[PDB]
Amino acid sequence: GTRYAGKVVVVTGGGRGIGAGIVRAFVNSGARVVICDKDESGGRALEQELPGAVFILCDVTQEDDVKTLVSETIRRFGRLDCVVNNAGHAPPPQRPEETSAQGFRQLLELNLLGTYTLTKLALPYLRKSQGNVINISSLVGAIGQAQAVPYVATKGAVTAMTKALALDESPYGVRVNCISPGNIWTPLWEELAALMPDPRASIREGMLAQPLGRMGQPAEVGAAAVFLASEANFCTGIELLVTGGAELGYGCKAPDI
Ligand SMILES: NC(=O)c1ccc[n+]([C@@H]2O[C@H](COP(=O)([O-])OP(=O)(O)OC[C@H]3O[C@@H](n4cnc5c(N)ncnc54)[C@H](O)[C@@H]3O)[C@@H](O)[C@H]2O)c1
Repeated sequence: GTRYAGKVVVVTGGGRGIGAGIVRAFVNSGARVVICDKDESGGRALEQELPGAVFILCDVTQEDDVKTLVSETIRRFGRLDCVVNNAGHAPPPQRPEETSAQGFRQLLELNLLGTYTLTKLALPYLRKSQGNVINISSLVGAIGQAQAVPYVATKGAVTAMTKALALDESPYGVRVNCISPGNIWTPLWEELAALMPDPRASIREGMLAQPLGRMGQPAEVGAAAVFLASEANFCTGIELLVTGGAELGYGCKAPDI
């Protein structure tokens, strides 16, 4: 591919799931991709598989890891055009009274402050390249979700932070956008479903939450990311929904008393 040829892209959480879909899409578009992930399994295999992708073991919650991620990307490839902040975690369902401030703080560290830290360290280089930031948020930041108060709050923060940073970096020509996936079939989805009483039913429910009648694929999030990096040159501060229409219309969510 040539749509994003000569460009260098960092994808956090890139070893599996949505992240690996985004890595593949960018490689297919002609870019060099640095896969950042805290687990070795998936990311190392992806580096062997894809000419054009390399793996760096990095925990975005560790500032030293992130500093090294950026410095190694520049040392090895000479530029930085796009950061995709995909690293994140969705805990299992929790009733509000079962959450804790400390668990909430830890989830903020992963889902919000890791995105903040890498973006900050990358922006001097993105300014030089007129590059861009893509944050992976979630539809539930916009419309809520039951049994996930901390998770929703973190994604509401990521989406808002995208718009604020877009304002700040617009004079420097650096675009900042987010993607808000709905239900995407991934290893996180399959694991969360396995903890449920009937996993088959939970997956069936997840497919029917979308008018399209299926869950989405990592490749579809990847295509949205490549669009935002390579062809969305008048888009900044937008929230690109990749949800199969989940937010549309009335549904089962629960005569006037
Ligand atoms: N799957 C969905 O339906 C869905 C929906 C909306 C938003 N999202 C978001 O998409 C992103 C990816 O989710 P997924 O479903 O592919 O998850 P996943 O668990 O299948 O993959 C996430 C990847 O990130 C890595 N990771 C986790 N913590 C990390 C850290 N501290 N540093 C670096 N890498 C780390 C994991 O090792 C893993 O490879 C997350 O931000 C998630 O909140 C997912």
